[PDB]
Amino acid sequence: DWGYDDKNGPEQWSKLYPIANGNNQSPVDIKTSETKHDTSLKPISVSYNPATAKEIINVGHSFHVNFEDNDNRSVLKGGPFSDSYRLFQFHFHWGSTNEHGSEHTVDGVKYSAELHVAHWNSAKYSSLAEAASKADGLAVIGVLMKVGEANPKLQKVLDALQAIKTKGKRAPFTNFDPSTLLPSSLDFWTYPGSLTHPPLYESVTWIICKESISVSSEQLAQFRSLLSNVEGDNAVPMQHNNRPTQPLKGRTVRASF
Amino acid sequence: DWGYDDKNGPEQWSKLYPIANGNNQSPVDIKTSETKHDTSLKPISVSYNPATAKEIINVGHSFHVNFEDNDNRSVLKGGPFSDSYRLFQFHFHWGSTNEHGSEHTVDGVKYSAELHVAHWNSAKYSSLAEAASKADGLAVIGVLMKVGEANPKLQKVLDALQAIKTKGKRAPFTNFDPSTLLPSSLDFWTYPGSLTHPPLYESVTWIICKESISVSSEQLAQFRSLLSNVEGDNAVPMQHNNRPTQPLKGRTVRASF
Ligand SMILES: [O][B]1([O])O[C][C]C2=[C][C]=C([N]C(=S)[N][C]C3=[C][C]=[C][C]=[C]3)[C]=C21
Ligand SMILES: [O][B]1([O])O[C][C]C2=[C][C]=C([N]C(=S)[N][C]C3=[C][C]=[C][C]=[C]3)[C]=C21
Ligand SMILES: [Zn+2]
Ligand SMILES: [Zn+2]
Repeated sequence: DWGYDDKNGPEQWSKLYPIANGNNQSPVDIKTSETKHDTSLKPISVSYNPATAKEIINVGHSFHVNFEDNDNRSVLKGGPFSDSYRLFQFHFHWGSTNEHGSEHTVDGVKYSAELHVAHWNSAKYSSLAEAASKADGLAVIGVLMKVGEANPKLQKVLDALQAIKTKGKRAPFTNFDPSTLLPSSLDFWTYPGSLTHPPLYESVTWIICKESISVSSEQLAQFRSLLSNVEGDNAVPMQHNNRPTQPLKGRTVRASF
Repeated sequence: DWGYDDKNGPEQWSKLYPIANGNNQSPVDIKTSETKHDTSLKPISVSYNPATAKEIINVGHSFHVNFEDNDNRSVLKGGPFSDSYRLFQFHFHWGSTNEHGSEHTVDGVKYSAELHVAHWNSAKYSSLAEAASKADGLAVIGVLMKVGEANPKLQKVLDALQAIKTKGKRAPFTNFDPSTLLPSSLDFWTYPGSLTHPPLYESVTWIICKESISVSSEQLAQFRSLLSNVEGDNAVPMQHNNRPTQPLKGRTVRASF
């Protein structure tokens, strides 16, 4: 139905998902000379319980690490939020080559990949399903991933991918605290935005970290060696899944710093 | 340089390696109706000592498993041979899809991949460096691989690929008997031929197995997820390394069966 090829990719998504041309679409270019430093922004607080880590899935366009979200063992607080948000998933976006692959850009600079750590508002809603399409329903941390030194913090994730090479495969994925993937400093930009693929809900408060994390060209090759086809079919490696930046349409990107 | 691209591939090899146009070039199409039964052909005897297994290396166009060749712990004889031939290497050839990856063809049928188990004449010569260019220097078993069920005999080889992802990377590879990769029956065809890539020496007596072995689509994808680039550079996956069949130029393909 949708993907990242010319026939089915980001420039055609509006045919099934009209919000694709909406006014709070993500990702965006962060122009640093136009960010408002906001004094009321408190530090970001993550407290993740590695026990909430549940499984790793191949979803054909990407792979997902999902978390038990039945209670408040793993939460994000602070920043612009009064509410606690419940960890439910992390995943990555990458590009065909190392020169692009991030979704978010900073001063028009494209990075090699992007981590998304996704949370839902359990103070206001009782489920992800209820939260997912509310303006205040999702909190997502974006981390820009800069091609360089191999990132050993990625290691448990990349070692698990051999178990889920083809679309539909899943394996348990336990005892993992995704805060171990976050940069050293949680200084951040925040703007009201969307999911970066279908269903593209304008439900996301973004926390884009100013600090990047490393990844080697060979760790990126591991992502791209993952297959979009089902077991038995001809291999179609997942070459890219990064959406181009979208118009800010008058939104303000606030800095914590 | 040489490779398998439109730039440096099999159709321009003759520029740097003029023997590419020779009269004993490999691979060839084996036409079952034209093969001659030779009553002098003995059964092929392989006995390989798993302790000769030394190392696995990414050589850019392929990966090689190399064996200690200082004695005759690991030998080929029988078939058309008066001499004993010392195991030194096995490796594979594959194609960009699963339909076309073998080098030899049988009645024009292309298989998905091909195993080469390479030996040098330790009766007439004292090293590989020496034997490599002698008409009677090399003996190579070629097994055709047919896409189908996962081949569990490939498991140790495929498990080792994660340690040699980029060109020049090598790792220990020990305690392996590659006769485990051969089909049950060692009924064969034999013809005089060449190395199937540069330096393309007409030094090879081929033993082409009548029986194929299996390989899965996902095992072939693991071959193709090896990188031809050096560490640090942008990932270039190894998509194919099979040479087109060459003119038979009046050679007789003998059958053991
Ligand atoms: O990169 B992204 O698109 O946008 C950024 C945040 C994000 C978070 C999670 C996910 N993962 C899934 S399964 N998305 C589907 C979904 C999510 C919620 C409700 C219905 C449906 C994707 C994204
Ligand atoms: O498929 B093939 O080309 O041709 C078929 C047999 C074969 C055997 C070994 C190898 N592997 C190497 S390292 N080849 C290089 C070489 C150079 C000089 C002397 C020896 C060997 C390759 C082949
Ligand atoms: Zn995402
Ligand atoms: Zn070969």
